Amino acid sequence: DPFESYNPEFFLYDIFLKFCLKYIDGEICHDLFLLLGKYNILPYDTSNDSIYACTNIKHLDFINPFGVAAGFDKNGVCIDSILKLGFSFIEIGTITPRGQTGNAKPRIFRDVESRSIINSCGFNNMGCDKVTENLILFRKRQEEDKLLSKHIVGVSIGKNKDTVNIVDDLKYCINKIGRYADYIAINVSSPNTPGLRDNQEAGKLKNIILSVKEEIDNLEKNFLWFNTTKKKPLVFVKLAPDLNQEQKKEIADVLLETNIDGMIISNTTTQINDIKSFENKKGGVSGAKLKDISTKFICEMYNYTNKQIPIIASGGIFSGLDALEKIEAGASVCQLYSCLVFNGMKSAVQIKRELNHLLYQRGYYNLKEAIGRKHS
Ligand SMILES: Cc1cc2nc3c(=O)[nH]c(=O)nc-3n(C[C@H](O)[C@H](O)[C@H](O)COP(=O)(O)O)c2cc1C
Ligand SMILES: Cc1cc([C@@H](C)NC(=O)c2[nH]cc(-c3c[nH]c4cc(C(F)(F)F)ccc34)c2C)no1
Ligand SMILES: O=C(O)c1cc(=O)[nH]c(=O)[nH]1
Repeated sequence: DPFESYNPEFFLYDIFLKFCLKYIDGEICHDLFLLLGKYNILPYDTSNDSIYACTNIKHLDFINPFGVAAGFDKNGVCIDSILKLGFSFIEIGTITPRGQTGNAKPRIFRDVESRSIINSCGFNNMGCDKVTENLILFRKRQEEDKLLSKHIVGVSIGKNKDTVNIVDDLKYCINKIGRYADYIAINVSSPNTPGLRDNQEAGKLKNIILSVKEEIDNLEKNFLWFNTTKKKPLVFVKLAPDLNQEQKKEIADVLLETNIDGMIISNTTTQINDIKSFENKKGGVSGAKLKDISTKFICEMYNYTNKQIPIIASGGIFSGLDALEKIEAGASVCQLYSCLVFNGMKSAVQIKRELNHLLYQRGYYNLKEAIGRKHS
């Protein structure tokens, strides 16, 4: 009930959201969300998640299948509040070794009609040292907090605008923040850092993955794991949707050869040009117009990797049916971003309820049974 109690479905957040979406600049709305979360004003989801919808990637045990994608809490300033909206994990970042402002504002625009976003942020963030401090404070609160004990935090790492060789920046971040992360996401897919997506070429990607796995493995050589797993972070790579079939196949071969732990499919696209209000805007597109592109990409990569590399789905997930489509395509877990922007505080409670209903209606015993079922 949205009227009798303060909870994630509280009606006033919907009224306010509809006002913001009509009249207020996107990044300003986001700053207000982060302000509310920073002060823990936001409501909590207090309910037991269904045991039949839990999922895992190796030893990462997600209490439910929905997390928040990178770029939402770039600096890790309200991890707690976002998770307590009902999400099982969050990926903070993308961070870089040194703080940087990113591109000039305005650099984010929304199209409500088509539930789409375009952004040219440019990796704005406070820098690895400060974000590490934020994550350490979270980890210290998490040890005492009944609600946060099993929640997972990943960290997405990238390079500073000026950096020649991306591996130097990735190594700096791993050595600073890696011991507080449940997983590291290697961002080689932003469309807003010129040349970054060239690092998806097989030779370059292979060297990047091995360098990152080596730097993580060297942490124990130099109490250690102050994270949820109590184990060294897993390594994921976040992939761009704008690739041809030859590129996707060579990437899949590298992911198999390097024993990467998972792949995040996918980042924003540069190939959607049928949104009027975006016509002269720069950046990558998120939201409902990305859904089909990224689901097909999941199917392709699940098959190219012989179902051996777990998939984190990202792209146009708004509803329980969208989530089930991703899972049946091959994903083990889903990340939301645009859903939070357009459906607001209730996003996680609503989508979890809708997916539990679908799993019943479709005859699945649990969610794991549905993973990859399109291909069976
Ligand atoms: C404003 C904005 C900033 C983003 N920043 C990052 C980022 O820093 N790192 C990253 O890997 N993805 C970033 N993303 C991409 C999202 O993580 C996600 O992959 C994408 O928005 C597709 O999901 P969606 O359709 O549910 O929005 C950003 C997206 C938006 C809209
Ligand atoms: C980085 C980055 C992202 C962006 C853009 C894409 N993000 C948003 O548009 C955004 N993010 C979160 C909300 C929100 C949901 N529900 C709300 C409720 C309120 C309330 F008014 F009730 F307080 C305010 C905001 C929200 C909105 C509208 N810009 O930069
Ligand atoms: O900072 C950004 O511009 C950004 C990064 C990223 O990975 N994806 C995206 O759409 N934007």
